[PDB]
Amino acid sequence: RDRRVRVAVVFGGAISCVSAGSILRNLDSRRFDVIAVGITPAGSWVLTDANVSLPPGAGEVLESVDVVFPVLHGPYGEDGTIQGLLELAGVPYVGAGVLASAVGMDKEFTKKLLAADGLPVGAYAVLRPPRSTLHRQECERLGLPVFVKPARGGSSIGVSRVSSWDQLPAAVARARRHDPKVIVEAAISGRELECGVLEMPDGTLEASTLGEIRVAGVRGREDSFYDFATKYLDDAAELDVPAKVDDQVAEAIRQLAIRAFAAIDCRGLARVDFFLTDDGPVINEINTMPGFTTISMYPRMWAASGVDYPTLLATMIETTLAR
Amino acid sequence: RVRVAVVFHAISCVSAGSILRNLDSRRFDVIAVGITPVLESVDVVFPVLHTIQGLLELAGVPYVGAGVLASAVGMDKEFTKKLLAADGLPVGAYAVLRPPRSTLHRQECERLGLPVFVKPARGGSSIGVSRVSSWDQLPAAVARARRHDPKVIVEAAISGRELECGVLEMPDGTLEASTLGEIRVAGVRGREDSFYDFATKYLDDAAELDVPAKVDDQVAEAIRQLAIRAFAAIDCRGLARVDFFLTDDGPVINEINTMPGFTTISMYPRMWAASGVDYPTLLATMIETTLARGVGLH
Repeated sequence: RDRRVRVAVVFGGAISCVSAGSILRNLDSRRFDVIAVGITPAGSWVLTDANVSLPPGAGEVLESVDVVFPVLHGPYGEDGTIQGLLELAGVPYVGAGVLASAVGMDKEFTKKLLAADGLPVGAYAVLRPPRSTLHRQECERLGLPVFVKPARGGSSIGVSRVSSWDQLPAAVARARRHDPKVIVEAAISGRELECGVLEMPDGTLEASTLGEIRVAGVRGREDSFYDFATKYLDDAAELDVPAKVDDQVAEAIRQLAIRAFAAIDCRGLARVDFFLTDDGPVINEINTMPGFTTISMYPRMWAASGVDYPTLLATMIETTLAR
Repeated sequence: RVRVAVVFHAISCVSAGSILRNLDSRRFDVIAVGITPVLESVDVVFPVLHTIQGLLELAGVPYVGAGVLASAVGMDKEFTKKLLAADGLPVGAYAVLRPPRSTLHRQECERLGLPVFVKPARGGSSIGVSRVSSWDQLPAAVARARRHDPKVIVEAAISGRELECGVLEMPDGTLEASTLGEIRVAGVRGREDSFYDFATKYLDDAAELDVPAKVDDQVAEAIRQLAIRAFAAIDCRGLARVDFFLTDDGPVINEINTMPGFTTISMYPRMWAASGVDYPTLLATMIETTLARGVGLH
């Protein structure tokens, strides 16, 4: 119709193509006028069968649409790069935004903001150069083992399981190869539960039914060493959606997810990664770039909550246009 | 000679002016820029305006100042109070309203008390701000603020003597706090309040300044220490002006400004001059420090 919202699904020339495919097939063509844009390795915007200084082809594409639906993923994982371009071009797009993503990308800032709002996070310390060592009081507070990680990074690169304090220095140097700022986290374990948060056009935040992942077979309990996304790629992962959990606890966790979203001033969407510990729920991650394949955890959780993919996608578009 | 570029609402033009005349020419090659009068050809940039940061970050060029996240935090009243309270620093009570919510919960009212100041969470503290002395006035105040920012902060009024402190990042990474500077508008001794932001009050003709502030030594020392911690609490770089109110219950932090005025008569340069650091030395130091750090993750 001559009234349909015009949408560009923009993705990188694998998961990104499959995600783009999933989005393309589930956008209601009665409602949206949709085109498909692949970004070449070199960074040119090339149109593909949908079934200031901007990149080659990007100018012409952007003027022809009202909203961009970007696939924030690349060969190395989550990739929010394009968000900055779109912010600069003044084009509305589905995404958490530059600022929330920068926050979400930094474990220190994320944990700081979460805790500031009274949300449960695992105990940890932060080491900046030259600091490669911890105070005795910090050691007692953290216990062992600790997981040493670059504050900013992905896919669990530069991450070490430290099992005696003597191992810390080497672990810090390893993490420091990737980020000068290094986080020493108390190990967290229990059941790993996900919750997807969705922002409605009026700002109302809705939380999905919980999804559970298990990748530790014999051990019976998950821990926070690997990130959820990495675990999700394990051939041995088992997912329960919905997760089999007390209704009261599920409700409490969903409320926490909502609060986590607000805590970092997120926009649009996020996946919140919880561990159900002996001492209760702990937030291990809030991820601002959830997956968009039809078998990704975010869409599955929402489907289990009664919200089909076409409705989910339409809502995200409606929310970003309202904003 | 280190090549330097100064980029620059209306106070940005003036600031940029002082900087040009004061950068030791024998030490630096300088290029002023709103536009001439790309590249590169420059080894450091001195931003005096405005995202501008993220752009320079994306350019891999070293620049003076807090930059991306820290800049965002200092501009966001909610983020500021969050992160400050995180490190155990004293801030005023507040509540935040995000759409679709406009009405405070009873527990928020309980904690806030009256009067409160309603403000857009972002931007200056001049536009869309209201003083609310009774709850029935709150809805209209929120509607006013929300015209300027969807996120609205409701703040307990803070009152007392207003004191500023400039933090400076040295090349070796140590942080130094300037002597205190006091400001007074309004008729009284205390009776300064957190309604308007420092910057606005600093432009008022009525404004009286004491630099150094006449304050007890133990109190001044503690405030300067709180200022260092505030700077670190938001992961700031290079410099900041921290705005305090000395209340009946002790100092309270109201603002961390990551882009203070840079005229020779601005508060930040004034505080440092009163601390034994003249304007030329201050600027050279800032350039020194930013060369020594980046670019890259920090």
